[PDB]
Amino acid sequence: GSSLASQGQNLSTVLANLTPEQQKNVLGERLYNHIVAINPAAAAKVTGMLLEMDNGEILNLLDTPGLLDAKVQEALEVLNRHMNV
Repeated sequence: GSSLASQGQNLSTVLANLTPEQQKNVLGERLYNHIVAINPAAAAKVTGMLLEMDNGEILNLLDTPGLLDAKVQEALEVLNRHMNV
């Protein structure tokens, strides 16, 4: 009756469950910066879109060459001329 399970600080272990949520956020912030100074007219696309079909997959390995390469090219190739998905 008045003897339920002994739970401590469940909420504390709830924040630790936000790894892919926070990471995604940081990635973008740190992303736009890599390209902002390099390819300003793409960062917005690279950061927002980032997770694209092709250029996206690679993104999994946020690198200086690949990323900055498949980011600026793809961003400049498609540009804001986006519409569908």
